[PDB]
Amino acid sequence: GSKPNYALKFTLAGHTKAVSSVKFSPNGEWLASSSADKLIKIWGAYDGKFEKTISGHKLGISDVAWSSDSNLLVSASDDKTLKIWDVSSGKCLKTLKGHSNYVFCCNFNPQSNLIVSGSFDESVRIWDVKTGKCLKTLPAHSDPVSAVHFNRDGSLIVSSSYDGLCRIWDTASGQCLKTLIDDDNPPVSFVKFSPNGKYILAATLDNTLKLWDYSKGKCLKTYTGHKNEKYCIFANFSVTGGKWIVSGSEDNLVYIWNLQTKEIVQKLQGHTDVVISTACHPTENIIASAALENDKTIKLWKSDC
Ligand SMILES: O=C(Cc1ccccc1)NCCCCc1ncc(CO)[nH]1
Repeated sequence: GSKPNYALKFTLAGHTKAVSSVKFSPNGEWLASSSADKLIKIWGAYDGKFEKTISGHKLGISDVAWSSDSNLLVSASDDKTLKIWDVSSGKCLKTLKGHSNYVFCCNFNPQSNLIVSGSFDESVRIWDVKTGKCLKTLPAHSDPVSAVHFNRDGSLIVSSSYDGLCRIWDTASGQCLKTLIDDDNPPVSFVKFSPNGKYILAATLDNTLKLWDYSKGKCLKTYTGHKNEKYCIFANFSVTGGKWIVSGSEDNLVYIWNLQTKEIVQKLQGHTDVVISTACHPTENIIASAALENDKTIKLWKSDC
C-alpha cells in the first residue's frame, strides 16, 4: 500500500555494551553489527540467526561497513585503527594505522579498492584495501568527523563534522569540490549520498534531516518530528517498496517519512534506549535497528510495502 506496516519479527541479543552500527550485506544474506564491547557480530538477515563474532580491536567500535562483493568488512575503532576482515574466516587481513584519535566512521567505495575513514582527529583518510597503506590524508574539518560516504561511481566523498560543515571531496586528488553546508553550528551528525548520487541526506543536532541537491547546493526536503540533539544517528533511503527516509531517534523510536511528502508514515516502538543505527535490506522490505547501552539489542522489522 501507500504506507509501510513494519512489524517486529526478531530481537538479536549478544552485545554486552551499546550497539554502534548495523549494516546489511549487499547480497542480502547477513547483518553485521559493531559495538562499544569491541566486537563485530554477523547474523542471518531473514531469521536473525547468530552466525559468528569477529574480535581483535583493543577498544570499542563506532562503525562497520561491507565491501561491494559482501566478502569483506571494515571497522572503525577507539583504538585509532581500522581493521579489514575476511567475513568467511573472521580473520583480520589488515590493520590501518595513521589516525591520531578515535576512528568514528568508514565505508568502501563501489569498486571496494579504497576505504574512506573519519576520525576525532578532524581528518578524513583514504586507504588502499590491497596493501592497507594510507594513500591520502585530508585536513577535512576543524572538529570530529561524524560520517564519510562515496557516491555511486566512487569519484566523490561526502564528509560531515561537529564543525557544522558538510564537504564534498574529489576522490582522485583529495581536493575539496564544495562546502555544501557552511554554518558555525549546528553540528552535522550524519551525511550520505542518495542511491543515484544526485542528493545528500544530512542530519544536524537540531532534530532535523535535510535532502540537498548536490549540483545546485540547495535544500529540497526537510524531515522533522524525531529527537536528535546529541548522537550521530544514521539515516537511510528505503527503496525496495515505498520511497521512505528512515532514522533512529533519541526517544527510542525508529522514524519513517515519505521522502516526497515529508509526512511521518510510521514510528516503530520496542527499543528501551536511543536508536543509534538503522539499515534497509537491499531487496526485501526489512529494517534493522540498534540501541545504546540500556538496550544493547538489534531488532529486525518487516513490511508488506
Ligand atoms: O554518536 C556517537 C558519538 C557520541 C558519543 C557520546 C555522546 C554524544 C555523541 N556514538 C554512538 C556510537 C557510534 C555511532 C555512529 N558511528 C558512525 C555514525 C555515523 O556516521 N554514527
